[PDB]
Amino acid sequence: DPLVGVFLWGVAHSINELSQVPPPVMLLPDDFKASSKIKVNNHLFHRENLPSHFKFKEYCPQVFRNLRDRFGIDDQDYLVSLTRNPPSESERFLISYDRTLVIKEVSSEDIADMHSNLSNYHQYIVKCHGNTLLPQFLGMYRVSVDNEDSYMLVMRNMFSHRLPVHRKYDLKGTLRDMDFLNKNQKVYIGEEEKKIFLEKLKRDVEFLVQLKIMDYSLLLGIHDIEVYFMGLIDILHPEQYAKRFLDFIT
Amino acid sequence: DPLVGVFLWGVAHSINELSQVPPPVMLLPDDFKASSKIKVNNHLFHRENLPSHFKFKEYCPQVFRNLRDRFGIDDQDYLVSLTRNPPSESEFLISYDRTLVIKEVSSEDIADMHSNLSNYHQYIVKCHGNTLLPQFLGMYRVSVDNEDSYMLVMRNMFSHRLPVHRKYDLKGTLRDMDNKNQKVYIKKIFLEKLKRDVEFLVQLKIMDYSLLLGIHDIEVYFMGLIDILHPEQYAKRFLDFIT
Repeated sequence: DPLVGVFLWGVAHSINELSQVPPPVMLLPDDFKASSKIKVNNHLFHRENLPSHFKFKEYCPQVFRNLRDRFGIDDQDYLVSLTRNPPSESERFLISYDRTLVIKEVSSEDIADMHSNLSNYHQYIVKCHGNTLLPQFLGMYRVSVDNEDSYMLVMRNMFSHRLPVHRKYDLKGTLRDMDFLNKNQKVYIGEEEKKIFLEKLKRDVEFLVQLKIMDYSLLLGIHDIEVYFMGLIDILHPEQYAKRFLDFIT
Repeated sequence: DPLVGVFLWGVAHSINELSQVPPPVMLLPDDFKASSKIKVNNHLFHRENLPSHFKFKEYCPQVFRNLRDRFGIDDQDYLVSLTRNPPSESEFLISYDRTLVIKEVSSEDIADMHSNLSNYHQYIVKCHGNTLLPQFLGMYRVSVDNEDSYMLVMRNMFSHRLPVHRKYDLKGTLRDMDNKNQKVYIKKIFLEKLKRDVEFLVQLKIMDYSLLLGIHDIEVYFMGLIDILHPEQYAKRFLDFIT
């Protein structure tokens, strides 16, 4: 597949030309308008993998990089754990070979709103220090292949790269939260450790609030031996259905 | 330095891009009509070193890929010496190693070169890439600021160590007219090359072409056919004159 092969190509090129770039301490406006696009034209050259003609572009190269740092994520690893190897197809979900990250295909508009919520996003990243149940966003690119566009999003996988999920629902208010009734879900893992979680949950959704962020769901998984994996997923009146959520997951 | 500095970006990019494409078993004719261009444009990204609106064109990657390995120059070697350190200019831009030369040439200068590659390369295979001709190690065109500029990299006919004290420009900066009683003593070998090289250089009907002379005071003499860009006529003036 070109596109996925173009993707990586781009991930590497940029991340290595980015490295050659000193990180600013303070994100200026222009950095949120900043971009990086390459066009690759080959007549009778390469073609062993990536199309003779393609395009690539990373959005806010410094903005999402700065988030990577905020996400305690080194770029060398981010690359090696991205390019060293091919990913697997899922569902346009794509688990890294490391199974540490999640590549999802997105829409032309989704990116924009991303670019819109963007300036707000990092504000929260810094303040709460990138630990929320929210999806950690590190990668946002666009892969054109023979006049074909496709934007992808790269984030940390909520599930474990190692411990396999045997149970997994999408809590709202792969069976959805409508079949979680009769089974009698377990609202107990520990008062203390649960508090911290419940803490995040409330603030994270107070944040979604301020953006007018439409209907969102929560992904909870389990790895029985039982381990759990949980965080909001579908983050792309609200106040009315909102008090349904935190309460529903309660 | 905008274009020059844009030059190395592509050079590296290429050398670092070529490194992944498996070298073929036989170079095909269409290869001689191949090219690989890169159009880079970022909005509000960097400025500190490289322009925001540059482009890069590497001409016939494989062939020069081959004409390099054939001239005994590892792409890394070729790479590091051409880019690792800012190049110095001369009367071109002699690399920082004093190993490589990067001359500029007009778009027309190039047009000939695309002819020159076909025969020039097959020749080079035959003679095992060791003539008294220039070693075309690469050909590129870095267009910076809507201004195309054609660069062509070759091996410094001189040595990065032994410095010249005297250079002659023998046809048929002292030229061939300049009595100081040259030194012709040390030969059949170097004559092996000049005899066939021109033989080939004439095959393409090629007009006037000089011979470079080098000298070093510590006998060190660096010479070879340079200006490779009627055939029999002034040909027999040269070999004979340089005899």
